[PDB]
Amino acid sequence: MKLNKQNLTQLAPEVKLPAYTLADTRQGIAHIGVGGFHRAHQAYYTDALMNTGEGLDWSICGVGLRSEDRKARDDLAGQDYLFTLYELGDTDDTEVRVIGSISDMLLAEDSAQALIDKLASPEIRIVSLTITEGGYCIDDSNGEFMAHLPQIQHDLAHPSSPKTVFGFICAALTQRRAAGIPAFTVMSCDNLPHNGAVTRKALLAFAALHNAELHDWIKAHVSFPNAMVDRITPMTSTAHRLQLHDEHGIDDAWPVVCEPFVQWVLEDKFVNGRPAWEKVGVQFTDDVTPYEEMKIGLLNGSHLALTYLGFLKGYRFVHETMNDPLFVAYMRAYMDLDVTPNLAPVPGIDLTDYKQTLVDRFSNQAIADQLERVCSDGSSKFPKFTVPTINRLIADGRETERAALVVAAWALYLKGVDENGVSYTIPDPRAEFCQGLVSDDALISQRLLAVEEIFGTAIPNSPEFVAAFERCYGSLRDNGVTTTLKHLLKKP
Ligand SMILES: NC(=O)c1ccc[n+]([C@@H]2O[C@H](COP(=O)([O-])OP(=O)(O)OC[C@H]3O[C@@H](n4cnc5c(N)ncnc54)[C@H](O)[C@@H]3O)[C@@H](O)[C@H]2O)c1
Ligand SMILES: OC[C@@H](O)[C@@H](O)[C@H](O)[C@H](O)CO
Repeated sequence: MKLNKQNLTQLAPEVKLPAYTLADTRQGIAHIGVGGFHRAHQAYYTDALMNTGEGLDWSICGVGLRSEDRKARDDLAGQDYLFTLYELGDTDDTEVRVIGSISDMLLAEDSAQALIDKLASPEIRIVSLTITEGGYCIDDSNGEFMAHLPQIQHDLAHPSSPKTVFGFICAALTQRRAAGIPAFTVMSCDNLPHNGAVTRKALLAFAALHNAELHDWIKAHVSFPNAMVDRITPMTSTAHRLQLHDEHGIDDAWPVVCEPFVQWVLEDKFVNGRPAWEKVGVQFTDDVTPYEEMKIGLLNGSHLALTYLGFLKGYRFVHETMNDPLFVAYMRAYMDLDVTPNLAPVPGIDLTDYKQTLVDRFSNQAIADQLERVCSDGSSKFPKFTVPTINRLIADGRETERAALVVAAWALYLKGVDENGVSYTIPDPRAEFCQGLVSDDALISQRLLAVEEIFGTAIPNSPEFVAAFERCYGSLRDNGVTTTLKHLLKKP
């Protein structure tokens, strides 16, 4: 049965449906970057709220800034913007549900002015973001905005025909301001420590490139709440689409698969209101930092620790790494010895229990999360997920070898051949550049570790870290992943 408004009431009985009248909803959120995570997290909670009969004026208008986004728009439009959220997990606590909280989706390429007009509409009160970990154009080492990027210079030169996220937000804010319409909140839903502060730094820096007056008005009228967001969401696959049809009878052109667990912790800093998400499990706090350091350092950090070694070993799913005891032991040693000592207490959460739940969640066999997905964009992920932990170990004079192995694994992985002799390409926005850094084994540590916007300055200047990196890399190249882990694990 094709999913659409006509067949909504004709689906299998186990399929959960929106409880609200789809036609009564109105838009309040414009979301930039309509991918799997947005649909399985923000759209999911917004749909849940609407099912309680509240927040019907907070429907989401998706926004696609890239040509690849046309396919999402077409697929959703062909189903009256409905899509299936398909939970997969090793227990029965999984549900299949049709989500109705996204009511439209605009593509910048169809008309920049139509998109600016949507973003400047008074009913749109929050502009949310999933533009990836490296989408903010802020150098972690020195905190500066990359003003010299081509697309950034283009937007400064043609402010009414922007291409970038900051260009569209600025154009919309100036148009609202000219019409006497209040600003919206900009709500980052990407995985970065202090993601709201980063969003603010970037937008303000870009605004200052226009003038101080605009930079100052945005600083005083727009809020940028920080948040921790969590829900494992694999890439779309034909197998999952066929499984949804086989098991629940729905023909969905683009369902979103995700794990049952979901979490959202947010600072309540909204200038123009927000849905009452707290009624459906979203947690507001006065300080999200402990939550963000906990989740990014342990979950996202462990994902990088497993993914490159896993890919080299020939594994292709996260659960496969979890079926290898050496990988589980390595992950636990990384979490227990390297990350945990750096964490401040997190209200309402026991870290020992939490670490165990990460092992359980990564061990989900039914979800089939692709190592290609977790591996992707390491150039942007390392400074967010792993380097902060390494810097602390270096400053403390603590053992860096487990953390260095993650970087050594990435370096060998960049050569593009796994242990089964299979050649693969690198899904990274800076693939060519990174691959060139590892072309000469004799110069790898000197060249790879010297990229400041990825590794910072403590790493290349630490003889202890450099030594750990070099021996890990040599060991992986010569003895392979398994033996390297065996040796590392028999280490106090
Ligand atoms: N996938 C997960 O399990 C998960 C979990 C937590 C947080 N996230 C966060 O959300 C992001 C998206 O993951 P996903 O699963 O939706 O991925 P996806 O590949 O399904 O979609 C990524 C979306 O971001 C857009 N995008 C990419 N670069 C952009 C840029 N520079 N400017 C504007 N839009 C851009 C894409 O066009 C697309 O809309 C992550 O990068 C991360 O920060 C993902
Ligand atoms: O909530 C878990 C997500 O942050 C995680 O699946 C990331 O998308 C992953 O670590 C990216 O490599």
